[PDB]
Amino acid sequence: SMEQVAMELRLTELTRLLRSVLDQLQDKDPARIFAQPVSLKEVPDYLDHIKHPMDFATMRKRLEAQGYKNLHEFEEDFDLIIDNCMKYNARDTVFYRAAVRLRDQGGVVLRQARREVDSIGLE
Repeated sequence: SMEQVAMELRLTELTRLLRSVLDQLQDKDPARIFAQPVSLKEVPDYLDHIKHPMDFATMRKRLEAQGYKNLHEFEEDFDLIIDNCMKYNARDTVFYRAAVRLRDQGGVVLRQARREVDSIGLE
């Protein structure tokens, strides 16, 4: 149907916007601490602690499959990256501190992304 195609175009548009958001957010992790999934070879007990691991590479895979239907779903995954880190790692670690900085700097980006999604009507 034509309606299905229109919905698919909107999703493709959302995916383009979220790709730009993702690139901007990952720039706020210059150390690449959140770039890849936590290695279960190097941290074998990780899943005893963290029930829903997340990282930028995993988000990018979902994004390119157009697996984020709205901004909220995307934000949920970004918040997992930060919240998982701030539970597993203590306050006096480079990991926790990187998550705090990513959260703070990323909030700015996400604030305007919400306005753009609403404005242009992408969800």
